[PDB]
Amino acid sequence: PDMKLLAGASNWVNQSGSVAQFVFTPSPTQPQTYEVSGNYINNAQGTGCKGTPYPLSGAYYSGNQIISFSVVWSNASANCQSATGWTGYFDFSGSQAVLKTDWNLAFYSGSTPAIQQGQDDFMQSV
Amino acid sequence: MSPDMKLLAGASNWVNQSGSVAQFVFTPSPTQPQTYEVSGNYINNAQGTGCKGTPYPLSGAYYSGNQIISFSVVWSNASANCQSATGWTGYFDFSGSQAVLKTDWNLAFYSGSTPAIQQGQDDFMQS
Ligand SMILES: O=C(O)CCCC[C@@H]1SC[C@@H]2NC(=O)N[C@@H]21
Ligand SMILES: O=C(O)CCCC[C@@H]1SC[C@@H]2NC(=O)N[C@@H]21
Repeated sequence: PDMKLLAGASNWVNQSGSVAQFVFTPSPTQPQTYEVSGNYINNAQGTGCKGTPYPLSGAYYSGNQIISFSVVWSNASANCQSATGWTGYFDFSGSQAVLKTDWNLAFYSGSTPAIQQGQDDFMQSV
Repeated sequence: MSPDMKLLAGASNWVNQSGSVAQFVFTPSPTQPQTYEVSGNYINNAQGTGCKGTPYPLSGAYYSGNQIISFSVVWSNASANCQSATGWTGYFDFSGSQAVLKTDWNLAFYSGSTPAIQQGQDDFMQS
């Protein structure tokens, strides 16, 4: 039901300590739909490309507060030659807003490609 | 022209095992090296799903160093609205005889008041 989300640059911390900041811009073509921009700071132990902002991009559907966004792990600080996409939904029914996602992370190990699966639960950082 | 270059050269059509079609457009990222913003349209043909047979915008990001991509569709247009969204992530495999885009996907949706996220996999080949 959520215009504070749509109007701001809100912040979301996951169970690994990473932080997602989202910005929404109305789609020129799709109703109730928004272009997602912002940045992602990865703090997940055992991963690369930690501690610096990476741009994120995706799409958000305001009808039932569902989102899908992606980061390519390439910036001025570090390049992990990989990308992640998250897809899930927001739940504002509790005293703390939560984002529940599943993610895939495509990467290479030498010449071998792979896609790792996982789940990120974020809570809003008011 | 190498297969990773044909991809960027203009618009390409990629077709998955369900008969769905992804049309990718690339333009250079404003801030990230070796990265492209992904735009285009997705026409769905998957059995047992909604929103079939019309174009939906797609958006995402592409890493050109090893041809890895992640893109999403919100299933809202002038024809149908499925109140859902899908994100695909994967890689372009140019090693075999024909190119395959290999992906995992997640589809977020509601069944009444219960939210869920469905997993699957799509392999896309050139048209
Ligand atoms: O190691 C890499 O290839 C780049 C960084 C990966 C970070 C992953 S993305 C999914 C999961 N959620 C996080 O916040 N961090 C990890
Ligand atoms: O039924 C819906 O909620 C909207 C259409 C979903 C189509 C899914 S997205 C993943 C998979 N790949 C396809 O090409 N079609 C299905």
